[PDB]
Amino acid sequence: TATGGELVIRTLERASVDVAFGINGIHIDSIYQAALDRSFRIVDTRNEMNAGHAAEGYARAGHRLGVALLTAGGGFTNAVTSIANAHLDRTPVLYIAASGPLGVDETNTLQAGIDQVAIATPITKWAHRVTRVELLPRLIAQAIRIATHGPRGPVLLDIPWDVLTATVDDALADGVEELGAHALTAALGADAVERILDGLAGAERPVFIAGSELTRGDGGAALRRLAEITGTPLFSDTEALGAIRESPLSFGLLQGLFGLDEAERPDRVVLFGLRFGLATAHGSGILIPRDAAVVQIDSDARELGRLQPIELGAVGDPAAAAEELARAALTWAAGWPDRSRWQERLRELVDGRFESVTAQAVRDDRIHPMDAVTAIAETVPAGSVVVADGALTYLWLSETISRAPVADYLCHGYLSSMGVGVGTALGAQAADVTRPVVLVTGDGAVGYSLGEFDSMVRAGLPVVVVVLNNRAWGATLHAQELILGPDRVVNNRLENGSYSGVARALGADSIDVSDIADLAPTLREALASGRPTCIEVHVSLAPVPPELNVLLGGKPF
Amino acid sequence: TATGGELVIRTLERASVDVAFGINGIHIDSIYQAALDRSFRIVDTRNEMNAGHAAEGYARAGHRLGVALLTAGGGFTNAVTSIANAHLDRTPVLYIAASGPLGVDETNTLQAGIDQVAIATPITKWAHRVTRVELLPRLIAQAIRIATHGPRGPVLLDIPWDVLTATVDDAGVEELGAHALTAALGADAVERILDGLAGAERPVFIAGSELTRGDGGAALRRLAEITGTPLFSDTEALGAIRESPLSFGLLQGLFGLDEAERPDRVVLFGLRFGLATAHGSGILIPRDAAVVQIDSDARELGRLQPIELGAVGDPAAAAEELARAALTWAAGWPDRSRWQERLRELVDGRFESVTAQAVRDDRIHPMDAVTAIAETVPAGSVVVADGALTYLWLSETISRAPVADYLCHGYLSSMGVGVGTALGAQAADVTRPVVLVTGDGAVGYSLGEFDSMVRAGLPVVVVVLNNRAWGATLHAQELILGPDRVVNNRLENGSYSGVARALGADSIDVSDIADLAPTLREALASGRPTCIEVHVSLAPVPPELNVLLGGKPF
Amino acid sequence: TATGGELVIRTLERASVDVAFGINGIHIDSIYQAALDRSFRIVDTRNEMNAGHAAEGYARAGHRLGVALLTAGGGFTNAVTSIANAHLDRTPVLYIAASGPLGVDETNTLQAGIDQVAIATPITKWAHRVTRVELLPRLIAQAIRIATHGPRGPVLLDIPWDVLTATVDDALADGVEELGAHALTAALGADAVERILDGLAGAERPVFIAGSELTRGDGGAALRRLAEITGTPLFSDTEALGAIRESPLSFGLLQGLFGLDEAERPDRVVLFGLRFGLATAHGSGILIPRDAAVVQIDSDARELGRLQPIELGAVGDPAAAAEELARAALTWAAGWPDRSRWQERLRELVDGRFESVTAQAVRDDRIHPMDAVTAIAETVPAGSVVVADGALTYLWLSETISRAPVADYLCHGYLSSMGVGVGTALGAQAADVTRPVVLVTGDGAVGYSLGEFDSMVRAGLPVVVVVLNNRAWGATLHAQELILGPDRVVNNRLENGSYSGVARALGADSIDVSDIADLAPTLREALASGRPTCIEVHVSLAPVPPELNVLLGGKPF
Ligand SMILES: Cc1ncc(C[n+]2csc(CCOP(=O)(O)OP(=O)(O)O)c2C)c(N)n1
Ligand SMILES: Cc1ncc(C[n+]2csc(CCOP(=O)(O)OP(=O)(O)O)c2C)c(N)n1
Ligand SMILES: Cc1ncc(C[n+]2csc(CCOP(=O)(O)OP(=O)(O)O)c2C)c(N)n1
Ligand SMILES: [Mg+2]
Ligand SMILES: [Mg+2]
Ligand SMILES: [Mg+2]
Repeated sequence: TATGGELVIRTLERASVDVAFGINGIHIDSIYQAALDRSFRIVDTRNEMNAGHAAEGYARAGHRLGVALLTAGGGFTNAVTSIANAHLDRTPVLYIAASGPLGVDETNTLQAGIDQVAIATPITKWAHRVTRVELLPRLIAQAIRIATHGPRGPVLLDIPWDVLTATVDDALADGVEELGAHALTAALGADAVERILDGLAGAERPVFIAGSELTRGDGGAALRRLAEITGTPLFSDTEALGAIRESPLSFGLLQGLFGLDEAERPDRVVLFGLRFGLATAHGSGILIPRDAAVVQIDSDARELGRLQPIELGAVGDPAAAAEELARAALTWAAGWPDRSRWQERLRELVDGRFESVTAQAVRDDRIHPMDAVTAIAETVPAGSVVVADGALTYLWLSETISRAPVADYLCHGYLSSMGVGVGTALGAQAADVTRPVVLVTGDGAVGYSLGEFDSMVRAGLPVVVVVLNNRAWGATLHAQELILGPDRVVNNRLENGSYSGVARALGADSIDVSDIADLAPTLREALASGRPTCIEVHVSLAPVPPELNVLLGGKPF
Repeated sequence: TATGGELVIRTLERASVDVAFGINGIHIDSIYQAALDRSFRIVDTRNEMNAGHAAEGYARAGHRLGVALLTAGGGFTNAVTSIANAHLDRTPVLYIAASGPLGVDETNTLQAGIDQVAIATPITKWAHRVTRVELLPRLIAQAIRIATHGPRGPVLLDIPWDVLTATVDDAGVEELGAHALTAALGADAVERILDGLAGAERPVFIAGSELTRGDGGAALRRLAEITGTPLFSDTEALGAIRESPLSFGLLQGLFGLDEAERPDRVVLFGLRFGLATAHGSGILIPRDAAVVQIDSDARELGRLQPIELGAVGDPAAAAEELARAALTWAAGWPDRSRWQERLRELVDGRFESVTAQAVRDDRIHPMDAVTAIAETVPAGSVVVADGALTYLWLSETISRAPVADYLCHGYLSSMGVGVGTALGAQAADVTRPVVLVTGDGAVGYSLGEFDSMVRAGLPVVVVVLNNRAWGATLHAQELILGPDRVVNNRLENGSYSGVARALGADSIDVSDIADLAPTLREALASGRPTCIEVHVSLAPVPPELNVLLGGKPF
Repeated sequence: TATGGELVIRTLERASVDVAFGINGIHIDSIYQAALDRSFRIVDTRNEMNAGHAAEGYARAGHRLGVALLTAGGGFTNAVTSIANAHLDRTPVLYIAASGPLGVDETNTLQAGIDQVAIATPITKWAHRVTRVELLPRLIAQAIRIATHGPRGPVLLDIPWDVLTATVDDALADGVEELGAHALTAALGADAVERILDGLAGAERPVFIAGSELTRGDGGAALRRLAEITGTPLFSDTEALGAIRESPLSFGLLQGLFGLDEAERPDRVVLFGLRFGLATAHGSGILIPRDAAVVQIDSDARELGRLQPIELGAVGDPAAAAEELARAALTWAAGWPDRSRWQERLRELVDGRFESVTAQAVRDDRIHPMDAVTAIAETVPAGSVVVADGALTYLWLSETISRAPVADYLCHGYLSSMGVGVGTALGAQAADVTRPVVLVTGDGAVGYSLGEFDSMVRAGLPVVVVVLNNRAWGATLHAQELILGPDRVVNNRLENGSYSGVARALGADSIDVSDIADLAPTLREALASGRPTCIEVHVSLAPVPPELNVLLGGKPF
């Protein structure tokens, strides 16, 4: 005999997921009971929203599938933001949601009567209800197959309460369904590889830019090797920063491409799983020039040439493309030109921007955000996972995070939902309890999930939560003040409360840092503690980060 | 010329809503700028989830329309729980959600690419996106008309960013819900219902949420007093019936009558067969009884039990028509005092028996805490209930409290809705007292709203009964599966009083039942947001927890 | 200045679509007005249902994108069956549907108040509403990109009337958006190709089976070559029959694999864009053995191992795989084993089945269906397009269609929606007016769209509609009689009406065939006429096609 919950855990075991995140409820308890016997670990949270965000962070940091367990009704609805965030971010998460019993369907009963699949459908690759317990292993396998393959994304499986508690015979409990984990991925053809490498060799000022989809299929090694073989500068968005960071050819976030002169602009750009959008300054061309020869490799043809003309488009796996290109570039008969002058100009461009912003900083009595984020970047150990939340907070960190020796940098996606950081950091920590996890967040955002400090305490997850407190919803205040004037700032000031105070009351290490000098030592000690820590950093609200201009009007200086 | 933000505030003003709840964002700012110029009040929160819940409580306590302002993307999605809660609870809330700019539609831009209307459609009476700025007054009025008329429910209007910032010429007035006539009982129907009532041996009235919407209870109390019929209700309807001497409190009190004493006629005023009625089991409303059901949705008539007569009309208007005719009823009304005395003996006997059977340990008994709270709340105050075991225990004492409105869990039963609900309920009337009775697990959802209350001057008294666990879920595991099977339900960490203090609120801990009532009294007199952490015992099983699990409450 | 209708016609021109199908209305009329000026051809039909099916058939026979134009309200809703059909069949059709004006939204006006995007969403790859006329070129290009790349499928674009009638600058018309026509497709990697060929050479009894996604790409030449190099028997489902037919290694429909002995069953199977489903007898193994080594190439990982365990899975374009595999197979160092004995046994099985089923025919007064479809198969010209409708009709045609020299055989997909044939052939005919198009349909199915005889006459589309008239809803009648008994036959008999009479009244050539000897001569003359023709063949109801037993559960024999 096997219950439906047993069937769920067994399939999750076969998929090699060690942790799931949820809040217990009677509808979903059969999964928890199975996890107790099979000694599968479920980390409970204080909001189901952060249970989903934890699965996201677990997936993003672990380079694995993430699983969230949601009970019926409000258990599901509280997770919708995480589903939406994973949807836009191309993140592989499986959401398991209990539902009302089918046998008493339409009885106005507890936590029932909500079409959870319909709510989830617009923001999932697949949302389906499992109506029979025997279907459970096969349908979860299909869900995982969909979620884990490009473009990655969330899947919702709704399992009614009486389907979860129903039983099947041990024979069906043991048959093996296809998880696609060893399925061969869309690679670049021989003819395509020669065309791409040919144009690259012919370029005067070529650049590679990587995106999330390159990371989700361990394309980092291949892309770095290809960049190093060809000597092409490597850029990326936040989701791929860890994939490119190790390469000497790495130049960090692609926002650094701004500022080149008219002749200096890149003539050829090869995109590895990056979409035209917020990260590229849309099709404006300030980062990726419209007159440049753009080579786009993405798993969804809807992205090819979306906002900008592209010279060549490939509908394939960006990770496999890098490997195929790296292999052929090694034995490339013509050899590769010396791009040292091009590389040096970009290094002067990127390093100049860091230097100029630091020089231009105007200091008041409170800590300058540029000084704070420089402190954090210079202190985080090699191989660290850094999570970024808050708006002005993450915009400032974007100037220094490229210098940090990070395994993964988890920042805001297209949804740009403030508050996702704490839950995300929690799940990233559950990926490796040994590895350091630092969350840099704003004072407004951290308020979304204050109770999650208790979850980290009870689960033993030593995230260091660095709160840059400007005493406001910062960027929203800036938008009002800069665009409409200082008379128009309204409903954005947060001049109350101690976040270190809240975290301490919830059992975590808590410290305040009003002095820039005390930041780096305090962070160093926080990492050594092996304890959940909140560092409240009192910073100035006034400084406008360079990237803040881009989003309102570009032209950042 | 007026911006779309101005048009929203203009219609909200004509709709007679003075407070809105949201978190500001760049997409929705046109509304905030209009509110600043118009001196319209927007209360900011720490989570858009509680911005939505504030609108529900503002609506539920205020007997008015509630309005939530949600910015694009995560702003909207964070409120989905509130929409779903209002959906099942039949609560009139207008959710206004910004969206991406239409001019840069499908550009992978900020907070965009989400079909907010499709996401909201299954849990709203109406979900629609406004594509042109000129349509705003007419479409908002349509939304309000839908939201405010029976059965009440949430409506979502999605307004793209470039629609909000667009302008129109100043040149009319659109029809909102108010002054519409509602479905009353016909003259023939009134006589048939009243005729059967006079003939009844043991008649009972039960009121539901839809009676409260529309000020039904004044009429319902009179009719119960005129006919001498015992008056019952669910939690949303408790305040409507509470004042009547014919009131017997929450309808769970009907359990326990013997087979002959069992009620013979039941008239439902806007209450649905469901969790509140123990579905069609008959333990509260007997299946053998002649049931007369008055609801606005024919899908509700006889859903789980046979009904003798069903009317699709407005329950508030039904009470008025019936009360008028009962006053001049030629035959007169029989003396039900023996039946009422039996019911009073039943209800009060239960309160006393539960108090007697209490097993006390070193920590505060949950029955003692809610008895203290009920006897301490001022008259006409709003009491909000969250947590599972917490609200289930409160169900035994809340009827005796002199409460204006009792805001408890609906069918969604989503733990965490309490704080936002209480915050918005307080914004309805800042002077009148609001007490939230919540569990330790539930209050963790919205801990940061203590900061919102401080900045907004909303003096909610948050009473946290702390059992150091997600209580009812632990009980379900322990009672059904055994004590070895309890897993993922224990919360033996943290000080919620400590958390509130760090956010600027009044904070106190209560370890002895003797100090509870005095402490609550100061908190109410303080005029400050207050958190009272009451350390209570986890073990005692509230009687209603068995009904949720399996019939038989004792 | 350009109207929105001009923009839509201009993009369709760039996508190289010469024909679109619709029914005129005031809402969508600007597209018709722009097409009149630009000499873009719109074929009107008698039902929007067949306007959609015409776009499907045009796309399937034409190996191109199909476009259907629907006016607001009922115009859109009448096409829903066609959208669902393309959805399950993986057919690339772009549906452009007008809607009510945004300026009079929610005014209870004509043909308005219907959420056409919401209705289409469950049955489309993308369903979207165009709110501003400026977005028109970019959104259509995105729509086309989604529709044309694997897995192909339908896309719905909703354009409000007042957006269509709105105007934009000429410069906006000049800019070119990406139609993905030269985007490169997911190919097999060098490592991947080596693994597959290695297993193929080692196989004792390998088979290739092709599916719809091989034909949407140009994989037939590469697949036939690969089959010829390696000597591997080639099979397919109906949508790929035309892709394999030319090869001497082709053995026709994959249903012909049934009946081999346990030792004889294939040990290795390579699937090229075919899904486990109705075409494969699900995961039953009667066609594709469950213990066989299966290599599956599909565009969606949700299909990999859906109903059967697979040895190897590739998420790529099946057409590109055939090309990569064919190139390496040619120069395969080991060479290829002599599969002569395996080929002879398969030919013995396939040809033996044809002779046996014909031999087993018991004839009554009316024409036997096996003789009728044998005549049709033996008479249709080379390079002909055959469309199949009706139930028992298409099941019988399955026994002979493999022998017909057809360029494309358009038969029922998973939807199995009776009535699609007439519209499909109409659009299939519009692809190439010179090429012959023969539709073999049942009496019930042809009743769905009798008025399209008027469309074929007026448009000059000379479809030959052969109606196999059993005077009943055949397969449903058989299901009642076979499972429940002859007394339980109810609501399935159609003993009335002359379909030849109807076609004649609508201006088509009409002939009745009561004697099998006249069938082939009549078809030859009808094909030579160059006029729309209806041939009503009075056929026997009694004979049960072998495949009907499989559709019901049991074996073919
Ligand atoms: C869920 C959600 N609500 C509202 C917004 C709008 N918004 C963008 S930035 C910002 C301010 C964030 O303040 P804080 O977390 O203190 O960070 P800071 O900008 O001050 O560094 C807000 C409210 C959003 N992005 N997401
Ligand atoms: C949103 C949501 N998540 C989870 C549940 C499942 N659930 C029912 S009761 C309960 C425990 C509530 O704990 P607390 O608020 O401390 O109240 P107590 O039962 O301890 O009195 C939980 C998690 C739910 N009903 N709603
Ligand atoms: C749209 C649709 N409606 C109904 C059916 C059910 N159905 C399956 S076969 C069949 C009979 C078809 O009769 P006819 O077209 O005369 O072909 P025959 O089986 O007689 O050869 C019917 C009604 C269907 N498959 N599709
Ligand atoms: Mg801040
Ligand atoms: Mg509790
Ligand atoms: Mg027939």
